Amino acid sequence: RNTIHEFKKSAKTTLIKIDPALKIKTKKVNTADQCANRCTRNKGLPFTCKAFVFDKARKQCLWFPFNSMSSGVKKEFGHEFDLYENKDYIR
Amino acid sequence: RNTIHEFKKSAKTTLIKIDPALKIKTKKVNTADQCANRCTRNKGLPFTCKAFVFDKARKQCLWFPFNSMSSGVKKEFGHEFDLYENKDYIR
Repeated sequence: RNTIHEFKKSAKTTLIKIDPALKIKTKKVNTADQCANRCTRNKGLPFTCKAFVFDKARKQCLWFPFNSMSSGVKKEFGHEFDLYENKDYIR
Repeated sequence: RNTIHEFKKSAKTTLIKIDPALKIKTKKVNTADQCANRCTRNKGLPFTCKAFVFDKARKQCLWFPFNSMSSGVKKEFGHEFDLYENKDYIR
C-alpha cells in the first residue's frame, strides 16, 4: 500500500526546471502518500515518474520524469517543499 | 528551524504496535523539537517518518514509519506520551 518508503527524501527541497520545455504533472491531493502511490504506478502520467515534490502548503503533488541527477532539473531550497526521489533511479 | 508545527498533536497519546515485527527508531534527546526535526528530515531513519511520539518522562523520541491511519499501529492513552503526526500524511 504505502509506497512512499520507496523514496529518498530531501526536506525543504524542490526541483526547478533547467529546461523550459520540460513537462511535469500536478494535482491537489490530501496526503503525500497519494503522490507516491500515483508516481510508482505511473497512473495518469505520460512518462515514468522518477520523483515527486509535495507542496506541504498547497497539499499539491508535482510529478517529475527525471530526478536531480539529470541535466533537466536541479534541487532548490524551499520551506514548503519536500522532494522524494525513488530509490530505483538513484545512485 | 522548528518543524514541530508541521505536526498534528494528540496529547497523552502514544502509538502501540499491532504489527508484530514493525520497526521503530528511538533516541534519548533534550527536546521534542529534535524529534520533529529528525523526523521531517528522515535523518538516521531507514524509512519515511510519518509520526513520532515523545516520552515526556524519559525525554525520548519514538519515530514511526506509519501514523494511526495504518493497520500496523493505533492510538493508546498514556500520561507520559504525546503523539505528533505530520500533516503531510494526515486526512
